[PDB]
Amino acid sequence: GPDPHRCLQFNTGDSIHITFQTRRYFEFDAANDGNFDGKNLYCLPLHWMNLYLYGLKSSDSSATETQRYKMVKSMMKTYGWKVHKAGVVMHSMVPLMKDLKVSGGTSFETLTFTDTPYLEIFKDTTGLHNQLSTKETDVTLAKWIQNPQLVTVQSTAANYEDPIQQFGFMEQMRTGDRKAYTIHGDTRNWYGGEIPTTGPTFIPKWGGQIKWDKPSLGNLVYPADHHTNDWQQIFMRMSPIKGPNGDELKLGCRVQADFFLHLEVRLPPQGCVASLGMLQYLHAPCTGQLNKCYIMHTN
Amino acid sequence: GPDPHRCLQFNTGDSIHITFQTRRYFEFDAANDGNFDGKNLYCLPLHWMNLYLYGLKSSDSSATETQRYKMVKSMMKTYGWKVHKAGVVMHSMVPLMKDLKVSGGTSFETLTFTDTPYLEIFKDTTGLHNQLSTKETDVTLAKWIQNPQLVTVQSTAANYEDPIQQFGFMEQMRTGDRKAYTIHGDTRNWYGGEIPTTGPTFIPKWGGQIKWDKPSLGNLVYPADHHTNDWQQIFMRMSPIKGPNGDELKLGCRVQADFFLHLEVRLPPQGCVASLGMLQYLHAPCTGQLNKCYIMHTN
Amino acid sequence: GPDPHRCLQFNTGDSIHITFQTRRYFEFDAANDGNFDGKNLYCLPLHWMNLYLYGLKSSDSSATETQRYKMVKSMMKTYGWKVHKAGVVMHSMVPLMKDLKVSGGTSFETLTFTDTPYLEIFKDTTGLHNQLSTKETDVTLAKWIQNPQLVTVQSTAANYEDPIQQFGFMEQMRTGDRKAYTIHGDTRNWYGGEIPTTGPTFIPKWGGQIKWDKPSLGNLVYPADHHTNDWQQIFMRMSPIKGPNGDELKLGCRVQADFFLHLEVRLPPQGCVASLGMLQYLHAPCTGQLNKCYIMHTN
Amino acid sequence: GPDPHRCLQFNTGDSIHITFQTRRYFEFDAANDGNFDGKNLYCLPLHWMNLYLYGLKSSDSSATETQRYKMVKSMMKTYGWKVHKAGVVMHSMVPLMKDLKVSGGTSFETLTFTDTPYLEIFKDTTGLHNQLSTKETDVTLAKWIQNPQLVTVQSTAANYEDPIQQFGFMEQMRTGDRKAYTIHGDTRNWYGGEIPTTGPTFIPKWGGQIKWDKPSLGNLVYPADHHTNDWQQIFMRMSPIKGPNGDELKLGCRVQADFFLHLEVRLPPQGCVASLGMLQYLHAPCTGQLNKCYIMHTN
Ligand SMILES: [Ca+2]
Ligand SMILES: [Ca+2]
Ligand SMILES: [Ca+2]
Ligand SMILES: [Ca+2]
Ligand SMILES: [Mg+2]
Ligand SMILES: [Mg+2]
Ligand SMILES: [Mg+2]
Ligand SMILES: [Mg+2]
Ligand SMILES: [Mg+2]
Ligand SMILES: [Mg+2]
Ligand SMILES: [Mg+2]
Ligand SMILES: [Mg+2]
Repeated sequence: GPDPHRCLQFNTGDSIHITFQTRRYFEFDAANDGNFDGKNLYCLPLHWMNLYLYGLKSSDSSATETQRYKMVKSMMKTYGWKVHKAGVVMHSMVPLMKDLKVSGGTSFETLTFTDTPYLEIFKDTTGLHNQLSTKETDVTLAKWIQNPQLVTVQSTAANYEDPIQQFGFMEQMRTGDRKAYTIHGDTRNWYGGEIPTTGPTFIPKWGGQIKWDKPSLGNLVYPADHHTNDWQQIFMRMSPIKGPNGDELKLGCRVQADFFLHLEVRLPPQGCVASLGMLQYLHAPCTGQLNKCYIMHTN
Repeated sequence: GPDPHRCLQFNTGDSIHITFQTRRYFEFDAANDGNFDGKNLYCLPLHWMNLYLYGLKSSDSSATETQRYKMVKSMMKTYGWKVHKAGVVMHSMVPLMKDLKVSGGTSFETLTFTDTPYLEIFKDTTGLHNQLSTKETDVTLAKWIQNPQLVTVQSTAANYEDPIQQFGFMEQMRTGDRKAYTIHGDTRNWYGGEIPTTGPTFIPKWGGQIKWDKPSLGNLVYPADHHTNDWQQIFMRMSPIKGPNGDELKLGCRVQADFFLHLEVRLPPQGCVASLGMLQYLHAPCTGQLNKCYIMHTN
Repeated sequence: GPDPHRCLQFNTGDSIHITFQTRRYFEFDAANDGNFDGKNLYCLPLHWMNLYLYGLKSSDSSATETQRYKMVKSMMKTYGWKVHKAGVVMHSMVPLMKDLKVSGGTSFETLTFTDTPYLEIFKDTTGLHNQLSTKETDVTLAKWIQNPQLVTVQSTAANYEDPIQQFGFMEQMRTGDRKAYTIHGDTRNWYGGEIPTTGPTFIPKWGGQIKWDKPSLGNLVYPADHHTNDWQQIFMRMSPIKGPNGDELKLGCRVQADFFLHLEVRLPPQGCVASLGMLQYLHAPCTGQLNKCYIMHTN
Repeated sequence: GPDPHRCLQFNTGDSIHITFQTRRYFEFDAANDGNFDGKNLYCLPLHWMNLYLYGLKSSDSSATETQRYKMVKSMMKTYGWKVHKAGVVMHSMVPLMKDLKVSGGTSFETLTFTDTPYLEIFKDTTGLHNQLSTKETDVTLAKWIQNPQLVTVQSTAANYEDPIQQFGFMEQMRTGDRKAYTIHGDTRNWYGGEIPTTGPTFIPKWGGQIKWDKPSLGNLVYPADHHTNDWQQIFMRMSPIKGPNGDELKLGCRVQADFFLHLEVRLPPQGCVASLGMLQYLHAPCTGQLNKCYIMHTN
C-alpha cells in the first residue's frame, strides 16, 4: 500500500504561457531618395522580441511595454523564459500614388487608379550579406514599432535593378494577398533577463554568426553537432516603376500587419526566498543594435 | 576472379553542370517616334548566351560577367561546354500611359485607368526576313541586358498595321499573364571559347543560314540529313492605339523577366598538363553582332 | 492553381564534383642505415590532400598542381569544398636484392631469386605515439609525392624487432597482393582556402588531438557528443632479414600505387558579386608540417 | 581460405572491472547547537569517489586506501578508468535519546522508548543552492568516511522549520526502512589520474556548474546538445521535536550504511613501454574541496 509517512514533494520546473498579440499599419515606397537605385530596402526583424513585448504609448507614439510584458517582466528576468513561436501576417494592401498634379501646383497623394502596383519582398538566401547598417543610424525602438526601417544593402548600387538580380528569394504582394512569416525559437534552454528598450533581443536561434551565451555558473547548451536551418528576416520595397522613356512613378502602399508571440515563463520555486540555482542553466539571449541588421547563414 | 594487377583507369569525358538565373525589368511602348508606323519592333534574342552569363554592375549599370561565368570561364574556354536549355518568363505586367496633362502643361506618366492596354508579341514564322539591323547601330551588350532593343523590320512601313498583317505568329500579353519562351541547344558537340562582351554567341543551333563551325583539327559534326525545326526569337511593341478620329494614345508597360540557362562544362583531364586532344572535337559556336538580328528559317 | 506572379527563386547550396586520379611508383628497403634497427619506418599520409591535388612536373620532378586542382582552386578557396572519399591501392610488387657481387667488386642490384621477400605494414592501433618527426627535417612536398618518407618512431630502438613487438596492427604484402587503404572525410561542413605547397592540409577528420577550426564569423560545428572512430595512416619497411649467423640481407621492392580522391566544390551564388555569407559557415581544415607526423587516437 | 601470412593483431581498448564494497555506522542528531534552527544539515556526497576507494586504518581511524584501489592505482592513473554505478543503502536504524536524567545529575544517552522518532532526508530539487560550505572548514577525508558532515544551508535560518518549508524533496527514515541512493557515471570517456586524499574527485557527471576537463592533447567530449538530468546528493537531520510548551527533545539515531562502486580500468598496451596515446582521450574528472558542497542544477 501507500507510505503512511510520505511527504509532499514540491513541483519542479512548472511554468506559465503568455500570448502577445497586436496590429499595426505599415507604409512603403520604392525605398528611394530621388531617382531609383538599389541601395536600400525596408527591413522587418521578426526575430526581435522587442517588437512583440512593446507597443506604442497613445499620447506620444513612443515605445512602452505591453501590460502583459509589464506584469511578468520580473518573473521572466529572474526565473527564465522561452519563445515558442512568433510571426506576422501582412494583408489588406492599399496601393498609393503621388503622380497627379494640378496646374501650377505640386503632386498630391491619392489612391491608385488600378491594383497593378505591388510590393517586392526579399530574403538573402544565397548568402550575400552578414551585417548591414540602417540608413539612419539614430533609429529608435519606437521607429521600428512604427514601421520597418530602411537598411543599406548596397551603398554603391546606383542600378535600381540590383535587388532583383541579387537576392535569392523574392515574392510579390498585392491587393488581396496575405503574407505570413513566422519563426520558431529554440526551446532546449531557458533564458534570463529583461527585454530592454535599448537593444534588440533575439528570439533564441543558433547558426552562423548568431549565437546565445552560456549561463553565469553553467555549461553552454547548444546544437554543436550539425548546421541548423538558418532563418531569414525579410526586406521590402514598393516595386520601382520606370516608364519606357525613363519616367519614374511615385508609388507606395499601406498594409495591416498582425503580430503574435507565444512566450513561456518559468515560475519561482516554492518557499519564501528567491533561489539561485537558475544561475546554472539560464542562458543569455543574443542581442544586437537598433541601427544594425544581422543576417544568419548556416550554408 | 579480379585481376590482381589491374591498374586504375582514368575518368574520361566527365563534366559539371552550372545553372544561371537572374531577374530584370523591361519597359515597352508602341516602338514609334512620333506618329505610329510599322518600321520597328523590340527584339529579345533568347539565343544570345551573353544575356545569361553577364549581368549589370551595380555602380554604373554596365555589362559585367556573373560570378558563375567568371569562375568557370577558363575551364569553358579550354575544355568545352554545352547549353542544354535556356529561356525567359515575362510576367507581372504594369500598363502605363502619358495622356494626362495639366492646364498649360505637358503630359506626365501615370498608371493606366484600366487593364485594357496590352503588349503584342510576334515571331516570323512565314519566312519574311533573314537579316535585320538595330534601329541604332551603336548598341552595346549593356543596353541589351538593360532591355530588348529596337530592330528595323520594315524601313518603308509607314502603315502601323504592317506587323499584324505580316507576321505569322502573334499573341498578346496583359496583366496577369505569364509568357514563357525557351530554347534547347544542340548537344551532340562540345563547344570551346569564351563568351565575349563584344559579340553575341549563339546557343548551338543548326538550320537555314545558322551554323556553327568545325574544330581546329577535326571533322565537322552536324545534322546534314534533314531540316531541323527552326527556332524563332520574339519581337514586341505595346499595341498602338488609334482613336476613331485619329488620336494616338501614349501607352507603354513594364514587366518582370526571369531568365535561366543550364550549362554543362567539360572537366580537364587527370594529370599536370593541359591536353590538346580537345582540338579535334571542340566546335566553334555561331556568333553575330550587337547591332544585327539573324532569323532562322529551315522551311 | 499556380501563382501568376511567382518569381524565379535562385538555387542555393548547389555544387560540383571532381575526381582526382593518378599512379605512382614506390620503392622500399628495411628502413635501415647500416645494421638493422627499429628506429624508422616509411610513412604514407593518405590524409594529406596535397598528395592528390598535386603531381610531378615532367621536366624536374618538382611538385606542381594538377590541371583539375588548378581550374577549381579559386572556387574552392572562396566558396568551399568537402572531401568524400580518398585512398590508395598498392599492387604489383617487385622484390629486389643487392646481395650478389663480382670478385673484387661491390654488390649490384638485381631482381630477387624467389618471391619470398615481403613488405611489412603497420598501424599504431594501441596508442603508442602522438607526434613524430621525419628522419630528415627538410623534406619537401615533391619528396612525399615521389615516395613515402622515413619517420623516426623510436630514436633509441637499436633492436630491429621493436616494430613487430610494439605496433598493434600488422600485415604483409608480397607479389600478387593488392593493399587498399581509404579514408572518408567528415561531410557536415564546407571548408575554405587553397591547399598550399608549403604545408599538408588534412582531409577533414575530428578526434583526439586532431581538429579543424571554426569559421571567421561563425560557430564551430563538430561531433562533440562522442568519440569518433580514429583513422590510422600506415607505416612500412621491407622485412629485415637476418640469417642464423647474423648476416643481414639487402632487400627492397618496388610497387605501383594508384590514388584517388572525390572532391565536392561549392558553386558561387547567382549574381555579379562575390558574396560574404560563406564566412559564417566555411570551416578551416586542420594542417600539419611536411616534416611532422600526427597520429590520431580517440581511444 | 585464410591468409597463410596473417599476423597476430594486438587487442585494443581491453579493460578490467573492480567492485568496491564496504559497511559503515552513521549517527545523526537534529543538526543543532543549542536551540533548534534551520542552518545546517548533514551531507552525504555519494558522488565522491574517495568515499569508496578509501577506508579507515584500524589503528587510528585515519583515511587509508583500500587494497583494491592500492593495487590498481598505478594502472588507473596512467591508462584511465570509468565509474559505472555506485551508491549506498542505509538501514537498521536505532533511535536514541538523551532526555532521561537522575536527581541532581545530567542527562544520559539511552535507547528510545518507542520507534516514533525519525530521520529527515532532503534533496534540493527546486534549485535553492549552488555552493555551500561545511560548518567546520577544517574537515578531513577521514571525517567524511567516519560520518556525513554538517553543511551550512542557511546561515540566517533561526527558524528550525526552514528546511521543510524550502527543500523540494523530502522523505523520512525510521526503524525497518531501507534507503537506497545510487548514481550512474557518464561512460562516454575514460578518465585519468589518481584519487587523492586531499580533494574529492567526482564520479563523472555533466550538468549545470558541474563539468569535467578535456584531455592534455585532445578534444573535449561531452553532452553539449541538451541538458542532462541533474543528480542530487542528500542532506539529513534527525527530525527536531518541539513540545507544545516549547520543550526540545534530544534525539538522534544510528544506522548502518552499505557502499558499493563499480569501477572499470583500462589495461596498458601490449609491448614493453608505457604508451602516450592516451593523452589524446583521457579526460580529467571534476574535483571539489573537502569543506565545500556543490549542488548540480540543470533545470
Ligand atoms: Ca505604423
Ligand atoms: Ca531594365
Ligand atoms: Ca616515385
Ligand atoms: Ca562512523
Ligand atoms: Mg508616395
Ligand atoms: Mg538583427
Ligand atoms: Mg509612355
Ligand atoms: Mg541574332
Ligand atoms: Mg637494395
Ligand atoms: Mg600528419
Ligand atoms: Mg543525543
Ligand atoms: Mg561537492
